[PDB]
Amino acid sequence: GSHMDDANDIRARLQTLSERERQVLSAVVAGLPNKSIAYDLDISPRTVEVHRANVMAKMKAKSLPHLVRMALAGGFGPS
Repeated sequence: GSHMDDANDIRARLQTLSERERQVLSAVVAGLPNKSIAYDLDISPRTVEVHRANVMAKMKAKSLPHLVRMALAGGFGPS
């Protein structure tokens, strides 16, 4: 239980995390700029910088790829 874990476990986790997670993640899932993201989730880029780094840090992620990967790995993949 150090990094990543199962597929659906991630999803259910993607939410248990917090708005900051479901927020930046759903923006990160695509790969848009820190600005469009922060604003895409009614917030500032300085926030996503905090949230994001937190999100991947608390969600058990590792990097941008890992996050989204864990995002799509479950159900956080924008078709």
